[PDB]
Amino acid sequence: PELPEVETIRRTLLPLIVGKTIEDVRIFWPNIIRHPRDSEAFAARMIGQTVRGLERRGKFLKFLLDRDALISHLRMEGRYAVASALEPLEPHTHVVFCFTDGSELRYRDVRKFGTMHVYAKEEADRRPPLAELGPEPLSPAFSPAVLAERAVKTKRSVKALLLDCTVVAGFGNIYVDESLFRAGILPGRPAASLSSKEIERLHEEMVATIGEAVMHLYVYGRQGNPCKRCGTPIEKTVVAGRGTHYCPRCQR
DNA sequence: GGTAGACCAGG
DNA sequence: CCTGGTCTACC
Ligand SMILES: [Zn+2]
Repeated sequence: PELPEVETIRRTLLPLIVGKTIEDVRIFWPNIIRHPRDSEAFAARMIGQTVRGLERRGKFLKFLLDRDALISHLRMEGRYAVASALEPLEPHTHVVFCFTDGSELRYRDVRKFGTMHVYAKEEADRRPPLAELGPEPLSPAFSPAVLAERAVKTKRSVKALLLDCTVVAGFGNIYVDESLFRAGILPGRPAASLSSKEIERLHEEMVATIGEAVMHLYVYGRQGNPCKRCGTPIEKTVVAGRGTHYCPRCQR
């Protein structure tokens, strides 16, 4: 899921688990657990803790318990559901948190690509994978000024910059391409080649792209199709070693 | 320190 | 062999 879908998950999942006390944690694919390294330590420390909150940082979900925070990344196919302990698990269920009321928070992931880290709450923000994560795109912490400062420093293309998670949280290939199209900027442009005007415009489009979604594509996956704003065929190349979609007319 | 890109597994 | 987000590991 993209950031906005993750936010939707955070919102709808919270009431379904808040106030629930963990009685057991069952792990069927240990590699998902990245911290503590030993999945057994992971399971044992969570038992007895009550879910108190659920926050989002970038595309990470941060489950708040009594003492610990669980940092969860769904990656490609990860999904959470709350269901009865009495019913059969759905296919590809790799982690289950069992609550004392007989319900369960289940993590499914056909790809097995998702990750989980647990730390004492007060440590979560200064350890991987949250450490160094850039500002929320919809926060005043993410500003044209912040953006401009990073652009000037680097020899990187603008796309490479926006894909950098220390720059801003939750911007993947899709939103980068879309934001760059909406800002009229070619992805292969050097980040340092962007004018202050282009920086402002880009920041604005980024925020709008994320903001609107947290509530139709122009270029992503539309190569060979007419651009929706000028009709020029959308093209696809490789920038920052990535599948990059752009309009050769709208973007400069 | 700044950077590209290596890798979680399976469709 | 391919996707990708991002933490790692290259110099
Ligand atoms: Zn166009």
